[PDB]
Amino acid sequence: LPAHLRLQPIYWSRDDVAQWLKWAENEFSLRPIDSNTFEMNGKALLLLTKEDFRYRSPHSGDELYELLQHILAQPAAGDELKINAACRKVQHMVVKAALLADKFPVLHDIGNPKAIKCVPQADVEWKFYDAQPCSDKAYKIEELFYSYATHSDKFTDGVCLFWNCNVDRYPANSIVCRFDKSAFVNLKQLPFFYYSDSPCESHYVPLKSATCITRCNLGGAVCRHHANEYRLYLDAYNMMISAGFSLWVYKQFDTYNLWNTFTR
Ligand SMILES: Nc1ncnc2c1ncn2[C@@H]1O[C@H](CSCC[C@H](N)C(=O)O)[C@@H](O)[C@H]1O
Ligand SMILES: [Zn+2]
Repeated sequence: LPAHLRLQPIYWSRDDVAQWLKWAENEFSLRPIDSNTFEMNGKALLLLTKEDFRYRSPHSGDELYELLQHILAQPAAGDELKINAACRKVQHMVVKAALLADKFPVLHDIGNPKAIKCVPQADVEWKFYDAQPCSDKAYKIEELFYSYATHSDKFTDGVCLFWNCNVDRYPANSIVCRFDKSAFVNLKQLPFFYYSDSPCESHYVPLKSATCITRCNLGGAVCRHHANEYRLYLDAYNMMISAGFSLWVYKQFDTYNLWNTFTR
């Protein structure tokens, strides 16, 4: 029932595992066990044997192991509303970062039928294209079905955005999100990062992470504000990846360009 427990268990934190024990206690009327009977994250939980479960909880371990196997076999539903919002959070993060890092003068938003910019504050010429534009936004959307075989020498200025616009093959100058390899040969996988240029504020478990690209992490002392925002962003990102989306980017994408935005 708890939101994190709808992620695949490989994404569960140590705290998530504890909430899982409490949920299972109530759902199955099990003997209450101490909250750190399984003091590990989900990745670790998945490495335990059924015998390890029984030793760890003589009264409920076998049940807990079998519950985990059922969760692994029939993954949780997942809420479309929350997953949508998570995907939009990531879209804004990634496209904002790309525009700041590489200063593209034009963005070709291919498969956007509503003519909405995911980074409306960016200094860039935003152009929209779609095979079936919404009739109430078609006046500013180019009606176009993208195929690499037909369009690979077009849209060569700036960057192209294909946010869940599944085409035969993406051009080299692209930012892509795709739901579940030859389509991606011109691109590389985009690893997780968090970038923020919002002001630091100090008033948490300290956040240690090389992927928190903030002014306060230049010296490894992330402020409370960016610690909180990083963890919220990571939760959204996990929701997206656990649901089956994958991110791809032009091969020159470099997070050091983001560190450099801090003058440093
Ligand atoms: N080959 C193609 N060329 C242009 N648009 C395409 C396309 N294949 C699918 N589409 C369009 O891509 C959209 C996918 S759904 C909307 C995706 C949008 N980028 C978003 O993030 O909300 C639809 O509007 C559909 O008409
Ligand atoms: Zn900060």
